Amino acid sequence: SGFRKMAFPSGKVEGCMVQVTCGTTTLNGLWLDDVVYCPRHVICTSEDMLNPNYEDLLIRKSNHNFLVQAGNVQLRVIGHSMQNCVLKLKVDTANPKTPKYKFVRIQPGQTFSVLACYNGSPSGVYQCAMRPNFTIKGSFLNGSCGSVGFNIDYDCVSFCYMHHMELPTGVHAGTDLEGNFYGPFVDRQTAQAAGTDTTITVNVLAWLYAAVINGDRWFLNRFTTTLNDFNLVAMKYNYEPLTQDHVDILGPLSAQTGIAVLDMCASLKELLQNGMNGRTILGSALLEDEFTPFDVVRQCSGVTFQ
Amino acid sequence: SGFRKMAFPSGKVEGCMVQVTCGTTTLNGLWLDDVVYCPRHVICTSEDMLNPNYEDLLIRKSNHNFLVQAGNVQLRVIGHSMQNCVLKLKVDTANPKTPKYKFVRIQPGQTFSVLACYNGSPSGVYQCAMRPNFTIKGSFLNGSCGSVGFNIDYDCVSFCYMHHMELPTGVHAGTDLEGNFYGPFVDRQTAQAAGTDTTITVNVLAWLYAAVINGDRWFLNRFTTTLNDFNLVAMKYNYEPLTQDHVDILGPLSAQTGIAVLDMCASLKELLQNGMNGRTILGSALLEDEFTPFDVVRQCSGVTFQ
Repeated sequence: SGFRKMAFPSGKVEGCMVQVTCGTTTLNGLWLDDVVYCPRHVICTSEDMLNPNYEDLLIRKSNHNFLVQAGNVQLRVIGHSMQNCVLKLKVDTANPKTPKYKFVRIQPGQTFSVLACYNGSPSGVYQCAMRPNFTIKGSFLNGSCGSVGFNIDYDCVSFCYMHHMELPTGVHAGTDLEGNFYGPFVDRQTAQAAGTDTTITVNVLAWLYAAVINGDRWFLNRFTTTLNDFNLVAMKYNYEPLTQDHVDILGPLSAQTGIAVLDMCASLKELLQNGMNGRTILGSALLEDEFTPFDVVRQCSGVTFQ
Repeated sequence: SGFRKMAFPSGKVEGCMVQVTCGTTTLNGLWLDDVVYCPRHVICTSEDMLNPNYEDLLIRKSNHNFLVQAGNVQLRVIGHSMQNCVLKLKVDTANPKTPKYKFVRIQPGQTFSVLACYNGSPSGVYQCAMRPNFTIKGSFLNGSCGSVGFNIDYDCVSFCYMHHMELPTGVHAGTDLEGNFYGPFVDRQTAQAAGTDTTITVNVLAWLYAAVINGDRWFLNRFTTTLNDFNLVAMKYNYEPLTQDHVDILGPLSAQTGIAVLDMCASLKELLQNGMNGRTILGSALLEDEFTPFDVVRQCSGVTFQ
C-alpha cells in the first residue's frame, strides 16, 4: 500500500540527452537514431529573443556552426533543417542507445515525466500534468531548454514534450517533438498570458478512488448526484466538466471499489462546497489532479517496464 | 523557477536490478560487482514469516536453490552468506553495468530516491524521507521487497535503503545495505508499532526558503524569536527540536535570501499557531518536510550528475 507521485524510470532517456551549442547559446538536445532534436532558439542570442526572425537567423548558420557533444563523444553535424519550432540536426553517428520510441502529442490533463537536464546531463526526474491552459508547472532553470517529457509503454518511450520557455508568470511552455507548441505560445520573449488554470476533474476522481483503495474513506458521503448537477457545481469552482467519456475511463476503478462514479462525484461535490475542514486525503490538504485514471491503475497494480 | 519533488535519475540503478527466486518466493536483488544483495526472507514461505528461524531455514539451502535472473541473463550462484538481514549471493559474473557506488547508513530526516521494482524490473521512481521514527511512507505492493533507495553524488551512487516490510499500519521498514534495520523493526510478520511521526523542522525551514526564492513570500511576518522560544512551540506541535547544527546547515539559504534563520523560525511559529488560513505555499496547503537544505540548494542551483 501507499500512494506516491511516481515518475517513470529515466534510464532509457538519459542515454539520449546531448549538449547542443551554437555560438554562445548552449542547451539540451535529444539524440535518436542519427538525428538530434533541439529548440530552434539555440540559434538566438539573448537580444534576438525579444523579436527573432528565425528564418533570417538560420540563413547565417552552417552545419559546422552547431557543436553537438555527448559526454565527451563529439558528433559531426552533416545536415540541419527547421521543423516548426525545433531544429533537426543530422549527425554522422546513430545513437547506439536509441530505445524503441514514438512521438505523441498529448491532450490537456495527461501526465508525463520530465527529465530536467543542464548541459546535456540529467539533474532530476519528476511527474507533472499538462494543464488545461497548455502550460506545465515545472521546475526549470536557465539552461534547461531542450529537456524532454515522456511516458513509457513496456519497452517503448513516448516523447511528448520538449521544454522551450518560462512565461513571465513562472509557468512553463513547450512543444511536441514535431516542434508544434502546446497552446497559443510562441518562442519569443514577450508578454504572453495563459488562460484560466482549471482543475482536471477526472484526475481528481481517480485520486479519490486511489484514496479509497488505500484506506482513506472519511470523505465518502451518503449522497449521489447526476452529471448535469455535478457539472453545474464544478464549473463554479473552475473545475473541468465531466463527460460520459470520463465516466467510461473510470469504470475499472468503480468496479474494483464498488463505488459508482456518480456516487464519487457527490462526495467530491461536498468537498468543493464544504472544504476538507483540516483533514487530509492521502497526505494532502488539497484535491490533487496530477494522477490520471491510468496512473492510478498502474501504481495500484505494479506495472513494470523494460 | 518552480519547485518540484524531484527524484534522482535512475539509470545507474536500473542496470543493477535482478530477480531472485528461492523456492516459490521471488523478490528483487541488487547486483554490484559479482555479488547480489537481497532480503534474507527470500528463503521464507508466507507461513515461515510468522515466526522465522533464519539460521535454521538457511541450513536447508544450497547455492543451486537460488535462481538469479537479469533480464534473461541467468547468473550462477557460487557462494552465499547471511549478513544481518540481507543475503549476499556470490555469482560467477561481475555486473558490467556496475556504477561507482558506496553503502551509507542515513539519519532520520534525510531524503533519497526509491526505485520501485517488481520481478527485477523497474516500475517507477519517487523521492521520500526517512521519518524520525525510522519508517518511510512509501508506495510498495507485494513483490517489491528488495527495491532500493539511493542518492547520487556526481558519478557515485550511494545506496542507503533496501525495502523489507510493510507494517500493519501501512508504513514501510527496511535496512541499510549491510542488512541492519533502520529502527527497532525485525523481519517477522508480527505487530510492531512505530513511535510518533514528528515533523522534520529543519526541512520545513529549507522549504520555506525555497518558497521565498520562488516568490511565495506572504507568510513572512514582522517577528523574530529565539531557539528556546521556538523549540517550546515546536515540541507542542510534534515538531523536531532545532539545534545549532541545523542553523549552521541553513546558513547558505539565509545568505542568499537575506532572511535570518531565527526570523524564518518566527514565521514558522506563527504558521503553526494560526494555520495557513486557506492559503498555499509552493502549491501545498500543508507544511512540507521532505526537502533537506541540500535538496533545496541542489534544485535551485541546477546541479547535474554523470
